[PDB]
Order: sequence, then structure tokens, then C-alpha cells
Amino acid sequence: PEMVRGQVFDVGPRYTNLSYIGEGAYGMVCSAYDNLNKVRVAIKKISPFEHQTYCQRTLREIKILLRFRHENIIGINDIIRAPTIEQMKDVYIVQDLMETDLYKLLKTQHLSNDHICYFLYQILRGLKYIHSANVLHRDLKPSNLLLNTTCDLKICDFGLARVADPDHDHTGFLTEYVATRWYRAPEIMLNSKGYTKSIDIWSVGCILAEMLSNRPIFPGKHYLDQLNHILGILGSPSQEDLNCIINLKARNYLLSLPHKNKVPWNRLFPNADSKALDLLDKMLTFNPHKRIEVEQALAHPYLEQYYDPSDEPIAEAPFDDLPKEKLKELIFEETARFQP
Ligand SMILES: *[C@H]1CC(=O)[C@@H](O)[C@@H](O)C/C=C/c2cc(OC)cc(O)c2C(=O)O[C@@H](C)C1
Repeated sequence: PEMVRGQVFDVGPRYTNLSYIGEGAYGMVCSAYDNLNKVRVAIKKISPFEHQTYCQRTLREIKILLRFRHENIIGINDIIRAPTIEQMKDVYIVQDLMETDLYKLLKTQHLSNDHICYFLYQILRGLKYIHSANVLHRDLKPSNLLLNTTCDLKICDFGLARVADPDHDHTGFLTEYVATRWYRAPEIMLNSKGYTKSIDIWSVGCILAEMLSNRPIFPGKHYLDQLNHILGILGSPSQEDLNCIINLKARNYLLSLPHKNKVPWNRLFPNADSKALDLLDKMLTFNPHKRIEVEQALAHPYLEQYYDPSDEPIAEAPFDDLPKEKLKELIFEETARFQP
């Protein structure tokens, strides 16, 4: 097999001339030449089969992406693995080769307002499709937003996605959570399992703020610090928003804090477009019930240049305890369509 950085990267003979390009959850990403389609592609190596949670994440992403088809979601072009379960130790996912991602771009590039607007439009266009399938991405952040050379944007990594379940969203205070800390909505720390669509809108609001200044807006250093950062900018929640938190431990934690005033968005972002800041405010609303929804965000005046509901498609239909052995079997079966 062809080898990359000491590790097998066994994708030939169709895919050759491999170069390291990035990191996925359970393996490296390489670029490669596709000898059939005569183009270079990206390939993610996945080695999940030792760990049950890894196999869960792998299977759920494959299941979702094999159903989804959208311009702003990076699809699965091919899946490579051994012909038998016994011989299958890794799985490789082949996807479009993008030029960069927004994490990399924000490290060194100032975005024009026109770029910010177009990026945000595309994020919300893809998110409209995801949410219309009753799916939550749950880990939106700059490194999951890939860009090609003409700044077309695609959302990556559905390994943390779930079907929305708003009736079962409530939990206790300081409940453990998996998705990336800086993009977590305040309710995650207070009373939410992250099972409603508003979780993703919060993350998009954080991404918009980060595009405006090239700095994460809420860079918390640990679990409860994340809430410190959010409240330091939004200010203390209103009585009405507190009354919506029935859990006593969460409510009383908030009541124990000194009063904090809101920091105006145009003080934080003095060069930003005023319409962008109005939309930012509605995405970074403390109360998730009051937070703007994706279709409302698309219709916001900041996005008027691009908004066109007839060109913002939706999904044709809505979308544990399983030992890794059944899950390896399920991954084998889910990937069978790409074999000869
Ligand atoms: C997308 C999700 C991820 O795994 C995430 O970690 C991503 O940031 C890693 C980047 C992968 C990558 C990098 C380049 O660099 C030029 C180009 C492409 O196309 C990709 C890519 O497609 O990532 C997919 C496989 C995972």
C-alpha cells in the first residue's frame, strides 16, 4: 500500500499521489489524485473499530451524508474499505478537495464585509437544509467550514449530529457536553442537552462574530468559564429569561452573580456593518426560545443580496447499547454500495 507519515493509507489503485492536508476525528486527511475522474480529491482515513463511541460517530455521519445532497454540505463521493468484515480495519471517505477552511483563513486573513455576508449566507443555506431534515449538526465551528478557491462554502463533519428531540431537551445544571466549548450555547451549561435547532444558531452567531474580528468572541478556558464569557458580553439575563429556566440549581446560579451590563455590539465591532450586528444580536440571544431560526436569519436584511427561498432547498424527508461488533457490521453494510 501507499504510506503516509509512517501509516498505511490504503486507497489505491484508483487514488494515487498522496499528500497530507489535515486531520479528521479518527485519522488523517490526505489529498490524492482520482485516476477515474481525473481530479484531485480529499480522503479521510477512519480507524474506529476499537471503540464503541467511535463506531457510533462514524456510522451516524455516513448514514446522514449518504442521504443528504446539498451544495453547501460536503458529500461522500466514494468509500474505500476491505471486501470482508474480517479484513476491514479502516474506512476511507473520499470527498471534494477544498482549498482551505475558515479556521485557517481567520488565522491570517481579514474578511471583507462582502466575504462575511456570502460566507454567512452559505452557512445558513446549508443549515436550512440540515434543519429541514430534522437533524442538528451540533459542532458548527470555523474548522468545519470548508472553502474552495472561489469562496464557495461547504459544511463538514456530521459525526456529532443528532435528530432533533425538543421534548427531551431538559437536563440539570452543569451537565456534561461533547461539542466544542467556544461555540456552545449558554443553555448547554444550564439546562439543555443540545437537542434543539437553536443550538446550531448559537454556534453560527459565534462564527459570525469571529468573522467580524478574527478572534473567537467567547474563548472560555473550561466548562463553566464559557458561561462567564457569554454573560460578560450579553449581560445579566432578564427576569423573564430567568423565569424560563425552571431548574433551581441553574436559576440560582444565575441569581448569585452580580449584575453585568450588556456590551454593545457596535463597541465590540466598530467597523462591522450595522445590519450584520442586528443579525448577530438575534443569533446570540440568551433565551433559546427567542433566538432567531434559520429561515428567519436567511430573510434578514443583512442577507438581502442573496436571499431567495426558491433557491434554498430543503430535504425530501425528515431523517446505543449496540456493541461495536454490530456497529462494525452496520458500517460494513452501510458502505457496501461503493464496492464493485
Ligand atoms: C472535514 C471535517 C474535518 O475533519 C475538519 O477537522 C477539517 O478542518 C479538516 C480539514 C480537512 C480538509 C483540508 C483541506 O485542506 C486543503 C481540504 C479538504 O477538502 C479537507 C476536507 O475535505 O475535510 C473533510 C475530509 C473533513
